[PDB]
Amino acid sequence: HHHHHHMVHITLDRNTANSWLIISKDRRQVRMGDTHQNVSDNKERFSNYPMVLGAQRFSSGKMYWEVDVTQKEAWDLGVCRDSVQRKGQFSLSPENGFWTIWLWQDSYEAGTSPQTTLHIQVPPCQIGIFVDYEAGVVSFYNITDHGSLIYTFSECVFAGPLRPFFNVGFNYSGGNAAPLKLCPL
Ligand SMILES: CC(=O)Nc1cc2c(cc1C)OCO2
Repeated sequence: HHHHHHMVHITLDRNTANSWLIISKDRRQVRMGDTHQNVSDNKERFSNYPMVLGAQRFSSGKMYWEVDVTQKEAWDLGVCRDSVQRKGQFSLSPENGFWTIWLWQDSYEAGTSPQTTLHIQVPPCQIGIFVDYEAGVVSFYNITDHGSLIYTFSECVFAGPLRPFFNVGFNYSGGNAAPLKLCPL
């Protein structure tokens, strides 16, 4: 791919974070804490899952960023509508305003309804995410494997401004403590 030149500097929005997340000073890394992180509740925070949004909102153009997933056992990545549900239980699907992929139990899947099996020969340590707003495209790239395509959502109906979307996952196993990190341009 030749999407690198639409690179955008993403930062995480503390106010949207689940109350157990720890966001670094530079707003470029996030991990699961072992307890509540001593913040007040607000209507933006994801209540049920270890999720956080990027601060940036996109309503036009082409955007590209990269995320480090080294040593994680579980995570979700992609984009979502600014108006997605924050409270209670929900699935990740385009009908609910999400365009995502994930790792779970040693398998990679795209967040379609129902979910789609991904075919990845080289487990990724860094994921590239490309959004073309006007074309209605969200694509995922395996940076560890020379940028190979992972998945393309096409005919997307965004229906609003988009935000970068992250889920660090639970750490029930003791093997999923590692952070998600936004990689340098
Ligand atoms: C209905 C359902 O299983 N939802 C869900 C469960 C999760 C999660 C994210 C989502 C969307 O992060 C870890 O546990």
